[PDB]
Amino acid sequence: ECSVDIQGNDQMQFNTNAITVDKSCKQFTVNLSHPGNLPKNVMGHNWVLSTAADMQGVVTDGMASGLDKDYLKPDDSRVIAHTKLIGSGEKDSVTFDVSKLKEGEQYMFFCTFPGHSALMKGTLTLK
Ligand SMILES: [Ca+2]
Ligand SMILES: [Co+2]
Repeated sequence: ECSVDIQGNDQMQFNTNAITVDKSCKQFTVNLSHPGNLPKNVMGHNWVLSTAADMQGVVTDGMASGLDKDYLKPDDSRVIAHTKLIGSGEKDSVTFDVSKLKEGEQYMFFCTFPGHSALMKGTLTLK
């Protein structure tokens, strides 16, 4: 009911590569967890949503901000929603308003930990 459970592992994989948000949802939650034994400074994962157009600027601004800032640009207005950066055994959650989304506009989800975005991305669609 308006949520999705997603795992990021030690092989730089999310266990899903497309998310559908029911247009009847007013709020959507992602619950992210890290299986596998690698710590945050080495295999850090987050979930960040932007438009497809904005993803490259977010990833590259995020790398420039460092582990200090969970590899995101503070108050990045291109970020529709994001979790915390997590390592092995931690979990994190974000809810967001579906009013921030529109049908047929392209959203991506991705990890901004350095170089992770090449494998760790997928589509987010308002059905
Ligand atoms: Ca949270
Ligand atoms: Co990652």
